[PDB]
Amino acid sequence: LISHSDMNQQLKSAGIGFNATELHGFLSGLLCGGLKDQSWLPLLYQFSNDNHAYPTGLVQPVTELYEQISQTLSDVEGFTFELGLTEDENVFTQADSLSDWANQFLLGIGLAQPELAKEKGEIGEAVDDLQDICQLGYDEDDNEEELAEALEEIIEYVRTIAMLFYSHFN
Amino acid sequence: LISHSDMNQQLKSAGIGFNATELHGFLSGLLCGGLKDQSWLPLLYQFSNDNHAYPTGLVQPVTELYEQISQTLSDVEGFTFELGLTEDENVFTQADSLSDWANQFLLGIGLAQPELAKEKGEIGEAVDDLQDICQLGYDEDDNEEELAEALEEIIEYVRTIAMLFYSHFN
Repeated sequence: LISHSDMNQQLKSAGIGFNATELHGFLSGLLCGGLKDQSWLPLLYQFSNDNHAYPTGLVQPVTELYEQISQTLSDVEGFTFELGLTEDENVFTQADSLSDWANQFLLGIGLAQPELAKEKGEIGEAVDDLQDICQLGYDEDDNEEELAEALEEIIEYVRTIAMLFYSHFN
Repeated sequence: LISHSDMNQQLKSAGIGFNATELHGFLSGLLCGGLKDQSWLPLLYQFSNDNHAYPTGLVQPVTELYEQISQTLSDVEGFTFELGLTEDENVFTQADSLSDWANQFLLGIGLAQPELAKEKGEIGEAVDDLQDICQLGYDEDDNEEELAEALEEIIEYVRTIAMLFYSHFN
């Protein structure tokens, strides 16, 4: 699998509407909502490229990423799924990235589960929590672990939500 | 059920080693680790009162709390379990309280599951995350939602962990 920076650059040079973090969230969202056929391709094209298919050479690593996401979620022995956020050290930039990831995960899972709004219990609470997370606002020049420590826990929670969803919907 | 402030005061006047938040965590920890008999009483007495039983009048509300915790975790329709933290508005004080809660939850669940250290996958990750949460350090005079927003998500994650544990161990 190509690196995050590598994917970011191939997507940008092809003029795709998603950066690598957004691609990771959208595809994880479709898989956690239980999508199992090849309809992820036309959905990806509709929502990230104005209905145009990706060029050859980009299609392959993107598809390898899809499969890697799918396999880790089918549980390569409990909890191997990773979010695929920015590698930027600025904690405020990691915050932004998690939010960025969350918007596309919510879009994907909602396309896969058109009646998600009806879910209650823990599934409904997680849906509400991800929606709050994509607008999680911070600031100041902190650059500290204060926000870092907190963020890492929120990240573990989002990984857990991704596992709970995949199980409920697969 | 008596209020949090009420329980805090009855525990303090009886010289008990736990405040109300700590009591809530310890009992939730024993129940999430699957304890099902009346051994929670001598364990509570050993770890919160130097092996002395609680006085009459305190024993009753404490036992009502135990039952309330047990019933909400058996899932009074998905996700009704609450942590029972401090009602103090200072976000830094809520942070401290969550940590306070987490130490006793970890003590309880570990007494109920003496081999918890061997768990891997998501259960092992949650155990590691709660252990990081009880030492979650913050500071400054922020008093903001910055930390508030983040804390609420961490709180939802701990509620979720409590549900995942109860299910794995009940």
